[PDB]
Amino acid sequence: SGFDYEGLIDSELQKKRLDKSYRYFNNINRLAKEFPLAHRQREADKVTVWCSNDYLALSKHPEVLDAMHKTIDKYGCGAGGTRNIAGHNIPTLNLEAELATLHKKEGALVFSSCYVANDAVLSLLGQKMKDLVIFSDELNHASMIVGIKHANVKKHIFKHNDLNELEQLLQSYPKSVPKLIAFESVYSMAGSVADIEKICDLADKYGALTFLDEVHAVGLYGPHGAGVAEHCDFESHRASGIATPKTNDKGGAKTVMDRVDMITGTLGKSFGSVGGYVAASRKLIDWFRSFAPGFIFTTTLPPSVMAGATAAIRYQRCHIDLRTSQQKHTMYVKKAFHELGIPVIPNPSHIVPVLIGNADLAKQASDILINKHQIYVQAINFPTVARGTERLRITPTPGHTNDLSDILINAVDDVFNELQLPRVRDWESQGGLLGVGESNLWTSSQLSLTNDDLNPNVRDEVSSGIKQ
Amino acid sequence: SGFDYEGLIDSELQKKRLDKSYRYFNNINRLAKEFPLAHRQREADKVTVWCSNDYLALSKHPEVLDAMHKTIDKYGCGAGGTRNIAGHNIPTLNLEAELATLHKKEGALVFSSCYVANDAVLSLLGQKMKDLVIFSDELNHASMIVGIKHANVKKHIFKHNDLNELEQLLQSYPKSVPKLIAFESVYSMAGSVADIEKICDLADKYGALTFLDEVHAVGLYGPHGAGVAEHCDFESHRASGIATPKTNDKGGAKTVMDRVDMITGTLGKSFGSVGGYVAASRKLIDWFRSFAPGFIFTTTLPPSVMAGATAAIRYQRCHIDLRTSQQKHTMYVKKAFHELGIPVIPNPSHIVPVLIGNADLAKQASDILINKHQIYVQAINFPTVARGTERLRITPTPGHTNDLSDILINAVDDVFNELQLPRVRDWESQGGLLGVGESGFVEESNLWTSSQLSLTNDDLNPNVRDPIVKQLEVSSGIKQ
Ligand SMILES: CC(C)(COP(=O)(O)OP(=O)(O)OC[C@H]1O[C@@H](n2cnc3c(N)ncnc32)[C@H](O)[C@@H]1OP(=O)(O)O)[C@@H](O)C(=O)NCCC(=O)NCCSC(=O)CCC(=O)O
Ligand SMILES: Cc1ncc(COP(=O)(O)O)c(C=O)c1O
Ligand SMILES: Cc1ncc(COP(=O)(O)O)c(C=O)c1O
Ligand SMILES: [Mg+2]
Repeated sequence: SGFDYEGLIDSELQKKRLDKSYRYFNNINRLAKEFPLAHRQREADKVTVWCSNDYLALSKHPEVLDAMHKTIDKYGCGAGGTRNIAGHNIPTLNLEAELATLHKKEGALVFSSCYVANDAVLSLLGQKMKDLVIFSDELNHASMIVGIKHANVKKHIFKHNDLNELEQLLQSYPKSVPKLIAFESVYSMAGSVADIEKICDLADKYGALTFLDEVHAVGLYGPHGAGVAEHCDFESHRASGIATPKTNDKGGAKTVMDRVDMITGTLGKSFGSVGGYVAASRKLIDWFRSFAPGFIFTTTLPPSVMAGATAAIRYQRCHIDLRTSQQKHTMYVKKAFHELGIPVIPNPSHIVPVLIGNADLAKQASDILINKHQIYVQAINFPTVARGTERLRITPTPGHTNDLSDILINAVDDVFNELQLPRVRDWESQGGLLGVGESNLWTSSQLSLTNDDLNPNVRDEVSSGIKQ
Repeated sequence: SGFDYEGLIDSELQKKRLDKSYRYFNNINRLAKEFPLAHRQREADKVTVWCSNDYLALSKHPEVLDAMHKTIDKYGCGAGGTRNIAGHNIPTLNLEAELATLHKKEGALVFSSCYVANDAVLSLLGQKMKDLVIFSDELNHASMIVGIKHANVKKHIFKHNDLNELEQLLQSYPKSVPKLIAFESVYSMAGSVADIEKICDLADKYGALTFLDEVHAVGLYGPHGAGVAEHCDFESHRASGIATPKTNDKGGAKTVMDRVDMITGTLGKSFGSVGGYVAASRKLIDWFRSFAPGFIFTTTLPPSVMAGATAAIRYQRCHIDLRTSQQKHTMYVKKAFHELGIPVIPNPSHIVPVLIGNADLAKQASDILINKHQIYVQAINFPTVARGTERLRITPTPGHTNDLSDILINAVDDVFNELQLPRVRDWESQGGLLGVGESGFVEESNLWTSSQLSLTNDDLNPNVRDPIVKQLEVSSGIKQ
């Protein structure tokens, strides 16, 4: 009689096993007193973590931990409500104010996660403008893909960073048609970067809104870690600090960061906590707040988790040493790999993707690294990346000092030898792949700045609704 | 002249202001050292919180706070990754095991929130069964509505708890058609309860899966706070404790909790933290884990927040005093309101919805209560509730002792007088509404009976206290 629900689930699972995309999770317990070590199942088995997105190691920062401990003593664990009922509070007000200050926007709105933030904003735009056309970069994150599907409007996918194709799509609509350009600043799987300035120019010309996911950039780019949008006018922002610059880096009236309509970020990476946000105009923020179901009808994040994020954001804002440090640690690993002929996918960012080119060998490498060498690096396979371009993702932080880097370099070299993995010159002979075998965002001048080169002012209503 | 984006936003906002559904938030800072007080903008301005969903006051429980503090010292703040990469850990394994133990299911899966959990599970069911027909209760939560929309399949909305209409809809399809019945155990806006047993019977007959949101029940119903599904076989579960009962409360083979395919809950109410989950079979859990994008592609919750929830769950499991206490505090307020003719929407649960019937007057009441009387109660308006049925939501907890209750009762009475709000007799004269002033309405008896309310922690099975809860292979993936 009845539909065979068990059989459908059995064979859907078995499909994932045969194509070998069935994932086994790793028991990884990060130690706050011993960054970036972690223990496995037993506390005795420790490993060095080289694939975390705790990019600035702020998850274990004293000011973050102190903020949590002190906030727990006063507020407890849960918020005990939503923003509409019993879950609106000062830690929330401070976190939203910080995020708005960071991107120098009129307002910011916090959600459970950036996944939720992206889904909420993209959903709402498409639901309230049925005529909207969304232009989405090929390599956008799952959350943006889902948000665009949920938007339920027309969409065009442009080839990765191909702004010719973007302009061709934009041009084919009248100017009066509402449009959204949705893209990331830094793409995490090989560390490519968007030309935000040129996209804003396109948006001005064809009358589009811009939606920029800076998830892999906040903390990391710009003098204050406000992202690649800030970095685009690095000197203007560094000179003005907290304040809006009088001009951009070309003497024009508005910065790239000012011109982007909507910037989303996470609290769960550089900022060492959990949560997501969008920063935008007062009007946009009030709009999302008043209509987004994924904002309204869910428990507010714990006060302590917000306090933690807020401290992480305040601290990194005026500690450019975090960024120069991380950039230097990255360059150090990249350069060492280059000398050993360990194939790194070239990129101008903080990520170190090591090309393997085979799913099995990458998984096998991952395993030997953790079991033989106590190095935790994750293998990236289909469908995150194209089949044949599988890789190890390595993400250095300020805490990966050169001693730790040396151990990694030696370990990776050993594994390449053990499994007879291709070196750079083996890729060269096959015509190259993704840059391997055939210009950093951080310049030398920028990398030699210290905290003394920041503006003193970076040291020390829409969130609630507006009356009418 | 491109599209006027600012003007569209301006007029969409202005629409919310004129219909008076534009919400202003209140700055409410809950004090863990003085439950259930909170301060406003200034620490000096304190108020009593009467509308929190921290139903058992476990947000400030010593075992919860200790678990957080100790977990932070070891793990830090963020998990620093997703479940696939660097964000799988022991606090996660323990939390999922506890949730599976609570609902006596083979597995459980933790998400950012129950909103996400609902959206993920409903989305996936409809995406992998395009032929699915979903039968959804009228009053389902926004998260379930969104999840059903995203499921992108056929749906029928049956009138609230009308299982005649449900059966009529179910009947009109062949048995072989895949079907889902999606409903809540306790509905939060007037505290109604579903006949879960009869819905499971319907599901057996017409070949449907059941999806049960127990968000407003976990912590509160059943001997161990496993929800209304547990309460349905209260004695069977109480006798067996942690273990699966040999029989249900009618001597039959399977409990109501066993028969429900998928149960979702929150960690953000009774369990005093944040997060969501689904409990179900090993196969269903592994399925969601392997395919749900809202599970896969997001940072894992902080270890400390999971540890907190886990402690909250372990503690309440063997502390039925939390439930009897709360039930008694609720009954006390309800009975006092009944004597003063303050119109409470009758219900067999822990919620105390005070009927006002006008959006402005409910907001006005809310304001006088907090400013004049230092009582924080929230007004519920359209679209959360039907226009003309606006109300104040009051949710007592074990911490709302009778002294606090007395002050509330007096305050609400004073405000009813100040604004000349309708009393029960005034509703009687308008024919009644939702049970208030409706002669020959026969109330559903409270879920908690006298016999159940007089149980103590000594009446629970010893095996629910400090149980060794083994971790689950399905939380990590299954070898074979
Ligand atoms: C297995 C596939 C091919 C996906 O599976 P399928 O082929 O079954 O899916 P599909 O045909 O794409 O159907 C799913 C829907 O995704 C949509 N879709 C795909 N790419 C899109 C984009 N950039 N913007 C908007 N929508 C997009 C398709 O149009 C389709 O919508 P319709 O149904 O309306 O046609 C995988 O390789 C994949 O991930 N493809 C998406 C493109 C990609 O490279 N994504 C980056 C993943 S990496 C990640 O998450 C990290 C990214 C980062 O941090 O930068
Ligand atoms: C019945 C019901 N389910 C789910 C939710 C959402 O759960 P969470 O707060 O865990 O996102 C709520 C919140 O209002 C609810 O009332
Ligand atoms: C580019 C990008 N956007 C969005 C997200 C989602 O952020 P969250 O972890 O806060 O849900 C991620 C997560 O990895 C991401 O990499
Ligand atoms: Mg206020």
